[PDB]
Amino acid sequence: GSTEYKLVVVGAGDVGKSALTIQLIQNHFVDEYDPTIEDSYRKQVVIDGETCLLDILDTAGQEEYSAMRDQYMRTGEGFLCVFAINNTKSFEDIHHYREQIKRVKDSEDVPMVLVGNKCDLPSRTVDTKQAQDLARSYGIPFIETSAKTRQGVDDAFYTLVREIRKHKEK
Ligand SMILES: C=C1CN2CCC[C@@]2(COc2nc(N3CCN(C(=O)/C=C/c4cc(CN(C)C)c(C)cn4)C[C@@H]3C)c3cc(Cl)c(-c4nc(N)cc(C)c4C(F)(F)F)c(F)c3n2)C1
Ligand SMILES: Nc1nc2c(ncn2[C@@H]2O[C@H](COP(=O)(O)OP(=O)(O)O)[C@@H](O)[C@H]2O)c(=O)[nH]1
Ligand SMILES: [Mg+2]
Repeated sequence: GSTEYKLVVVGAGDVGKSALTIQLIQNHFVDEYDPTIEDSYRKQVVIDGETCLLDILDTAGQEEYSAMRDQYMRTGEGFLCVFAINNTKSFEDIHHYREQIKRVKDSEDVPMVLVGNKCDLPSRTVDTKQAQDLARSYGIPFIETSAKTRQGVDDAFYTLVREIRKHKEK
């Protein structure tokens, strides 16, 4: 059978969670996606020879800390922590997402990838070194992406799958 990987895309509003997801799923860049639509999308993919079923949760809606919401988010096996490279606030929010994920997974060792999205844009306010340094602080990979050009998109999600595989071998 296919191994299913439950991947969760998190990050501040407008960083490109939906656009990254749709690029992975539909191979198309979406200029506009309703920011209140949270949905899960599936795609069968081959990663390192293995046929995988990716289940991608594109998070949306008001932040909510309830048992129900935590229970749901806790089903994620790996998390893309997305900021936009032209939005310093979205970068400064990353530790909040990291902290919430560690909380609901009750683990310091959750499969995670730091994603700096919108690298196609000229107006970057978060330089690569600071983002690499934050990923190093967390012990996780850092991948620069563009949902618009597809730069890094496969790498971001596939790296997350490889992280989950490695974690499950403990
Ligand atoms: C430091 C902080 C704490 N918050 C207070 C200040 C802000 C902050 C948010 O903080 C914050 N915002 C979350 N929003 C709201 C904002 N977004 C959006 O795309 C909304 C975009 C948007 C865009 C537009 C259009 N524009 C152009 C304007 C409009 C009109 C409206 N909306 C992302 C996500 C759904 C959020 C979502 C989730 Cl699921 C979780 C979460 N909850 C759990 N229970 C457990 C876990 C393990 C998580 C985690 F996995 F995700 F981690 C959080 F933790 C979250 N925290 C960041
Ligand atoms: N130029 C560029 N724009 C992007 C990229 N990713 C997302 N966007 C745009 O940023 C806006 C918000 O993207 P969206 O996926 O809705 O962000 P979300 O709130 O995190 O789901 C939309 O206009 C997208 O077209 C990217 O890699 N490059
Ligand atoms: Mg969205």
